[PDB]
Amino acid sequence: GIPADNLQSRAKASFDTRVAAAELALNRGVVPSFANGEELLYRNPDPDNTDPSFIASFTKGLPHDDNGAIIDPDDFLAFVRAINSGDEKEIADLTLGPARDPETGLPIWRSDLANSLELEVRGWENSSAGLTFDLEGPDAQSIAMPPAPVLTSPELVAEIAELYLMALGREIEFSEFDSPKNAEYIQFAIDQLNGLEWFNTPAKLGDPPAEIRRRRGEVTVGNLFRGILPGSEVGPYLSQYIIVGSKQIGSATVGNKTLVSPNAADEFDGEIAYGSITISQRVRIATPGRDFMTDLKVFLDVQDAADFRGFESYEPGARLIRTIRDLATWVHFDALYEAYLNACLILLANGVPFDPNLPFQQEDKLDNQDVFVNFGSAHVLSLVTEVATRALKAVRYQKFNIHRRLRPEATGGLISVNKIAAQKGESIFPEVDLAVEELGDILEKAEISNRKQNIADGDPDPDPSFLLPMAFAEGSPFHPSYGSGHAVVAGACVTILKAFFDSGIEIDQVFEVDKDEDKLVKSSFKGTLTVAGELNKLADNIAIGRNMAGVHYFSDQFESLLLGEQVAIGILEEQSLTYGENFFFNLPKFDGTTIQI
Amino acid sequence: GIPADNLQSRAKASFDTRVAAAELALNRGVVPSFANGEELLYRNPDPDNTDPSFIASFTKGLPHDDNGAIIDPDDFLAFVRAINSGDEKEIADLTLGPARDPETGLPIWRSDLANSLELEVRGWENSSAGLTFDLEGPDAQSIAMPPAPVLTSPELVAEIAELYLMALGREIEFSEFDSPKNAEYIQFAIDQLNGLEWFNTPAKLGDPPAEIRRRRGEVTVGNLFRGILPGSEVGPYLSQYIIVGSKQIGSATVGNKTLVSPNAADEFDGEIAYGSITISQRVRIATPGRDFMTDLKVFLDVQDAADFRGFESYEPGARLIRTIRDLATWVHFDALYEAYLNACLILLANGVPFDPNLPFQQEDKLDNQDVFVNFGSAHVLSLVTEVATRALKAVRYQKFNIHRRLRPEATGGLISVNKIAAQKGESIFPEVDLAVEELGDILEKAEISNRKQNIADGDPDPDPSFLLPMAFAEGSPFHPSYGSGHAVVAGACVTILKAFFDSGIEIDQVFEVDKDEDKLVKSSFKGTLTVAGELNKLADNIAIGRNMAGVHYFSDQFESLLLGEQVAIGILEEQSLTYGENFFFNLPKFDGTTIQI
Amino acid sequence: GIPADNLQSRAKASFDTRVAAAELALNRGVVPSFANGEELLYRNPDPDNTDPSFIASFTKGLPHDDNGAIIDPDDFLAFVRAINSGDEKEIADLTLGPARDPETGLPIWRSDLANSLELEVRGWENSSAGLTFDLEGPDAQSIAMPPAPVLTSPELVAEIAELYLMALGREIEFSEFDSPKNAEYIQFAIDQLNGLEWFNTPAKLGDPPAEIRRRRGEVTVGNLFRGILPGSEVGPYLSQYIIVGSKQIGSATVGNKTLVSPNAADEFDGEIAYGSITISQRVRIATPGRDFMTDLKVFLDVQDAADFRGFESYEPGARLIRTIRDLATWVHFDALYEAYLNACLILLANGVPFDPNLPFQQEDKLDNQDVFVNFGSAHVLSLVTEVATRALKAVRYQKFNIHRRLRPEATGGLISVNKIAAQKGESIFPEVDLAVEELGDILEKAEISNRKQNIADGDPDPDPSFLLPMAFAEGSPFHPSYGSGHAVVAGACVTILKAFFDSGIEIDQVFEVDKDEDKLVKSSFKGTLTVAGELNKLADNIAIGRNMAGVHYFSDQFESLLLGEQVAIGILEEQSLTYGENFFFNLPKFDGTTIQI
Amino acid sequence: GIPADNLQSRAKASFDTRVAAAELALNRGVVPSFANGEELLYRNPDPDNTDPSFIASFTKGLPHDDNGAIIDPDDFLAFVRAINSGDEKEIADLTLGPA
Amino acid sequence: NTPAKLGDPPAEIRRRRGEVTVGNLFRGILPGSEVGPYLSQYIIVGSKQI
Ligand SMILES: [Ca+2]
Ligand SMILES: [Ca+2]
Ligand SMILES: [Ca+2]
Ligand SMILES: [Cl-]
Ligand SMILES: [Cl-]
Ligand SMILES: [Cl-]
Ligand SMILES: [Cl-]
Ligand SMILES: [Cl-]
Ligand SMILES: [Cl-]
Ligand SMILES: [Cl-]
Ligand SMILES: [Cl-]
Ligand SMILES: [Cl-]
Ligand SMILES: [Cl-]
Ligand SMILES: [Cl-]
Ligand SMILES: [Cl-]
Ligand SMILES: [Cl-]
Ligand SMILES: [Cl-]
Ligand code: NA
Ligand code: NA
Ligand code: NA
Ligand code: NA
Ligand code: NA
Repeated sequence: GIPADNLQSRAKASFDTRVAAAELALNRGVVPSFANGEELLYRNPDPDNTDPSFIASFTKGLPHDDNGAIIDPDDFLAFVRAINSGDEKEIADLTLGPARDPETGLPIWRSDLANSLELEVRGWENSSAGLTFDLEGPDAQSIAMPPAPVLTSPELVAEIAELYLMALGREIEFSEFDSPKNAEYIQFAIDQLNGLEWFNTPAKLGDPPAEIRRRRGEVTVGNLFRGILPGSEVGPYLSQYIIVGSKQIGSATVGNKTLVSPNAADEFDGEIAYGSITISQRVRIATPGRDFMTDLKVFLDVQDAADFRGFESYEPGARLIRTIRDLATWVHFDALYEAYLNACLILLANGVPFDPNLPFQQEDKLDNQDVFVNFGSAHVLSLVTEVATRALKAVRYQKFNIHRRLRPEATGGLISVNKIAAQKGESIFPEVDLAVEELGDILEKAEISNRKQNIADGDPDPDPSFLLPMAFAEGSPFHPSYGSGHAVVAGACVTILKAFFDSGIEIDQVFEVDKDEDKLVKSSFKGTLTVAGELNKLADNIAIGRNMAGVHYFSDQFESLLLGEQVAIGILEEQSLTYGENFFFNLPKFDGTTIQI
Repeated sequence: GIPADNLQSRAKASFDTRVAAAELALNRGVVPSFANGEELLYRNPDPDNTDPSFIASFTKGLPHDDNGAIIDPDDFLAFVRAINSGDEKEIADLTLGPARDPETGLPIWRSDLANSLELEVRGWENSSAGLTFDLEGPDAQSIAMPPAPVLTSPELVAEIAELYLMALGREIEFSEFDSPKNAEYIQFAIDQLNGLEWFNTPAKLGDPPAEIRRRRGEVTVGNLFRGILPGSEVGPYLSQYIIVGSKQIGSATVGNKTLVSPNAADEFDGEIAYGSITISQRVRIATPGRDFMTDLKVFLDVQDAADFRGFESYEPGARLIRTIRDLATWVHFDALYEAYLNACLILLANGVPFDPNLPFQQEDKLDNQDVFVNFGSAHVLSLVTEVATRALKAVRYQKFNIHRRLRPEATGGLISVNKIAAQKGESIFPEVDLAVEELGDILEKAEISNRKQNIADGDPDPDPSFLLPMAFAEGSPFHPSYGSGHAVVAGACVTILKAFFDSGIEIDQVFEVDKDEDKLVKSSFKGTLTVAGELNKLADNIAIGRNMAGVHYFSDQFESLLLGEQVAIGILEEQSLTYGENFFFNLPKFDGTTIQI
Repeated sequence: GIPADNLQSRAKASFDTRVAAAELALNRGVVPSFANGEELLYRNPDPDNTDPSFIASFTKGLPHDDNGAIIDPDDFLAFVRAINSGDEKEIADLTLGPARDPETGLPIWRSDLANSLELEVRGWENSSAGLTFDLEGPDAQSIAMPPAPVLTSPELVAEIAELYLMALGREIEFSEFDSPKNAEYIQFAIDQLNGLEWFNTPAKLGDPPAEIRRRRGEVTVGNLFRGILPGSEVGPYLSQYIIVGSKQIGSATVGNKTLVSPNAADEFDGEIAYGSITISQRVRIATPGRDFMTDLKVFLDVQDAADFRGFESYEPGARLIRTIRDLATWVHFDALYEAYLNACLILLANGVPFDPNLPFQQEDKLDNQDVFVNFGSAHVLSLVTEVATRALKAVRYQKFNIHRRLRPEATGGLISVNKIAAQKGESIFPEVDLAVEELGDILEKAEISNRKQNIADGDPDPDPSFLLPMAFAEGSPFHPSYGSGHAVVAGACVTILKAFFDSGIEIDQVFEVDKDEDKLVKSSFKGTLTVAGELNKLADNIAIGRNMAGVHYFSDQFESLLLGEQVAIGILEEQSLTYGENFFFNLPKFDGTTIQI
Repeated sequence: GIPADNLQSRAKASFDTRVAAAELALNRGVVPSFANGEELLYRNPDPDNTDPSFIASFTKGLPHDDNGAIIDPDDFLAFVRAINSGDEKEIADLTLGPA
Repeated sequence: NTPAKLGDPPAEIRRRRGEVTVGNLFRGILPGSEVGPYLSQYIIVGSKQI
């Protein structure tokens, strides 16, 4: 008899399809995640004491001493148990914030400011989201990020140096990186980073492969404060998709006739056609030169959960992203998929073709089929947004269940406390001795900057402070540094977009923001940009924006981007079982190879 | 021994969780979908001929005769086979468009306009997306929409009357429905609809339950052209969420201190804070009074696949939705989830609380836990968008595999052809005799309107035409009328938003668009609106926008809303197996009851 | 990844719970049941004959000869096949009752009385209920009762002696066991039983363990006619729960105030508060001194199925159980769970605490939770009643499918026939020679008693008769002797009650029935009774009541009590899988150990 | 050969009978229960307040104000969570009665 | 005093009551409840006796 398949009911075929995708995900196997060894390494220096200090772990929210070290190690150990359990009662039983007044229940802050504002505590954001399952994509716990840099490492000294340079450079305009007025600061930054072993010496055979891949070499004005995704280092700093608007309604080709929108110029003035309404690319303007958490008492209050969220001031109006601070403001409040949805809307409005390995992409006189629900605009619009939460569950697992890495502000706190103590011949937080020893010039500029801030904030003669100035009044979100929610979603979202569009398409005209006015100008770049390159650059812009704000390190961002890419790839693979058509997505990966799914 | 559960590996628990969700969906069972009987009822009037005419089926794209009937019944029968197979080759083998010129290869159109533009054909949009499976939610084919109204029915006569009144009312401003200058037309509309049995007589015992649920009673200015979801018929016609902006960055409460955004007024001028950038509620302005497909030859060309997409003209600028035509323009190009994403961004910017039955919604001093990835803003932002494509697969099944209902333009074409023939004592399309008999007054106004359009379009002495004027040059999308992509997505997305937010929260200040200027004014409405009511009203606005454009009937939209609600509910139910927390979504459904999931 | 459990649908969790309980019951394994070997041992004495006689088997209903032996061995063999099949046709095909008159179909009885009453036959009661499955608890056939005593054994001689002593003692008042007027009879009973090997010699090493456990030693006035459950032999003969009433509605503590029912005295006058109505403990009064089946022809008619049910006479009114006969009347008609439901209502009305290892039993200011549905009154009220039918299926299996032991009346029949024949130098039923030889004094008293009865019943000069006088006109129910429906339900029901209540609670005031009036008097008992002890005593009272009626032997009752306890324990164990709470039942068993379930 | 059934042990037949009853109950399928919409409809009339009032819900035992409305909406929300969890500790943590 | 209307929930239609009379006042709607005396025989009568 002739070999055959058999039909079954639609309902069984649907069930079996979903089981087959679960089976595909199971059959990928799982990998463990390794932490960097710091959490039980560093010990309380107190002679009669057998506790870890937890100084290199995220402990924002647990009560800290005057040096920024947690007072009671049980508070961190309890937090770790609650992270692994997820039980709401156990979470509500944790200690959060500083000692409260017995009679009134008020938290007593260190700073006059926090007490005068009557601040309450804020709590951890989804400390057990890494336990949540998902109906699609790699399970949160199936994949890994590699160990984070340790405080004593050349990589960390380079990372924190870079963050102080970004902080002190917040008022520099992207379009003026190479301008004479900025030469002194830009060259100082370049030379300082080039003076560090991470950047000036290559990895050596036998180093961890993750280090080899993410290690950077010579700093130049062309790569200063940029990411390393392919495409990020070519052409202007900002992705086209974060400054240009799009083709507008009314511009169209109808057979042999070209119509021109009466609003066509809006494309070049930062308006994205968003259906029949618009999105403006112009960002709100945080007050220039105002940074936060430059005073130790206010800093410690923030470390003790004081809720400063919403305290920033702004200038009137909005402009195309102009300064480093403006990129920090952009990433303070974005929906995590916002940048990529906006890019997707630009690509759609501009008529950029879909990946030509999808079905039905020919002229309809040939294929009799146009695309929308599947393989067209509605499809990509859902898929680019849906991956974000799947990527976030995986990065929460790394953040809280695995690595619990301290945020940059906390590292700056260690550096400041150490240096102040060393000036009195005392050793506090010797773990950051190398950073203190090597970043003297950068720290002196931060001291001066901090003094000015602390005077402006109303302290006429402040104690010296070497804290990392924060762009945001509350500093980092209430969750660990490694990885990053922004960067994991960036990695997942631009993966979907590069796969779904023809992302080899070249950009026709390249723009930058004008040096003198709030407008676009034609770039002088001579070279070719592609859609994939500008999507990678967008991911790097959002991710590095967090670093420019003071809330992530380079390694957090790069490793998160890779994690997000894995999540998106797994979702595409599982979803491939649901379609009858013969097609695939061509995806150029961050590593320069292409996977066909 | 004490009864117990056992642990297993995380990977097996993830696999078993996905299988258990698939099992929950399979255990719901499936229901058949019934079509209204027309497809094989209406017969080619040719005496020597044993074929159906397919005149009440969607046949846009297949070659039609001078009366708008398909020329070869095999063309439709092959299209039905291609819809149920999905095979790309079989789709590419279909006949699409009319005979082509040997020398140029171009389609030979009927109209001078189409020929002068050298239009090509456009093809069906995802005619087999109803075959696609999904990793989550009810399978596309597991659920049903009820049979559509038949051409001979009181319901259809009422539906098509309403669509002509909307078309002829396209220049009326929402703000001025009750103004003296509009009283003659508004009263004509109300009186005409009240003269129809559907609206002036109740359903009778024994009628189909779906008819009983969707049947409308007495028309008034307060309900004219509105939907029937709860909340839609109270307060102003447009949902707050399609005209108001939101709170802006810089407005906040930090303990006992209030900060005010320097651009706080933008909230009342239609700007949604979209991260740190903005969305403008102002819609592009299609040329007032210009309608399309009012000439029979142009109409037939469109029925024969002529690609008029992109042909509209616009005035400069943008304004808050002002006229009926502006709501048609809004729905011409929206991403399908756009309205609901925008509402969600408003609710988030305004600080509207989440559903209090979610976990962690208390002050953090009580629960030690804030929300983002799960149970907070990132969660809803992905969930509201991801349901769209699942809802679209189900509605594509109903559109193409089940009901294949002709779009309103095609019904208007039958009416026009019938009436013109009857004036010459011939009977063509007796199926629409009742609509012709009953809508004389409306059709006379359409004739006058169509003559003016046809003169403007360059025909100095046009033949009489009773066609339904289209807001869009191409008329309907290239897919069947029943149900609607917009409406099914609206149903799924507002279901998610009502469940995820505390949607009992009351609206503080109610706005409308000013009668005289492009700005918001405080409404005189004196009752109470809720977030759930205004989300339902938003769904109805987008759904009826399609009707006002000429491309759906009332029944298409209402039954699609219900289908979308079922898709979203199923997704929530299946996803409930992935969380460890003790919580549920409270969902007020379209029927007035609440489900807790 | 962290090891985890996964959720599944409620419906699957319910299914899996029920399967897990079936699996628990399966995994207990099963045990065989062994009969005592008599059924094929005793042979028809007729020289040319190769049939068993079946004289030690229950054959009530099959036609018997003049000596009480079945006429046709096929009738018993057919009955056994019908028992094991359960098929209704096969049961209806059996031979039941004596030969019928060919012309009228009437059964022709031996006795003038049965013929004058025109009695018809009664049939076997659920002869195949031991085939029935159950949704909960040990399957009927999974557990066993040990072989019954054989007719030739010292245990049986002791058993039947005791039953004749009870019969001849039916008018003795419990409260007067130790009274001078009864000394002669009471001492005769004590001395006669002490003259038998069963009671006066201990078991020997190597005897069956079941014999060792149920063997009794020295008879005393304190243990005469009592059971051997722990608690039965301490204090007054009758359980408090069969004579005392309860606290009444209106007696309550409300905060610091005590209210006293206007009906409080009813507690001491035998009224149980039964919700807002009452149960009276006072029993109907069967005519003193009237016994049944003392005439051989009437006896044989009863053995031949004559339906004498309902023939007893009563005196007016009702009284607290006073005499041995009154306990026999109590157990003639009780619902099988009645005694224990009544005890449960007493305990509830009196506020006896539930088992403190159940949840929510603390003051509600501590636990915020009171009990009713689960772990409270409604729970125990259903559970104590539901176990009865499960216990009855198991005892039916033993009764009919396994042991088929003759009822005491039939043994008395063998004894009478044997002794009458021996007086004429003939040997009939030599199997009961030992009982005849050893119980001469008891049999002479029965002869005299029987003569008086037979004279009163209208025979002026009766033949001598040594039959066991029956309390009930119909003698035993229509099913075998081993085990007992009453006793198996007693064992199951008091198991539930001891587990569910705090059954270590001590009784405050102990009562007995007054020697002179129908009322309670304070007992002279100096000692402590507990709830568990009085529940065991109640079980023994109901079980021995059947023996006092003439319808069971000691071994029937004790072994049935153990079987019932097993059934209840198995139900509790299986049900333990259905609850989420952390709790268990502490159960003091009949053997003096405690199981925690 | 003549089609037939086969016997099995009594213990397996009892097990299979209990499974078949569980299977009959599972094969009935399940239906959702819908509430009347009031719980999140009625709102605390306090203008500066974004809470439901729960006035049409059973709140006997939670502390009420002088009008019979619960004082703290978290008390009812916690009672709802305790109802759906069943956990004894969570139940014991609820607020029951007044100061 | 008004009947349910077409379109009302089926559960309302089933349980809705009409005109109140002395014969139905404070009674239920199960079949049998509205015929004969208000109290069931089973809550007032005793039984045949032993
Ligand atoms: Ca195509
Ligand atoms: Ca919270
Ligand atoms: Ca309690
Ligand atoms: Cl099916
Ligand atoms: Cl696989
Ligand atoms: Cl995040
Ligand atoms: Cl890969
Ligand atoms: Cl695993
Ligand atoms: Cl299920
Ligand atoms: Cl669609
Ligand atoms: Cl539902
Ligand atoms: Cl279920
Ligand atoms: Cl087991
Ligand atoms: Cl029985
Ligand atoms: Cl046991
Ligand atoms: Cl077995
Ligand atoms: Cl079944
Ligand atoms: Na767009
Ligand atoms: Na590409
Ligand atoms: Na709600
Ligand atoms: Na009681
Ligand atoms: Na006890």
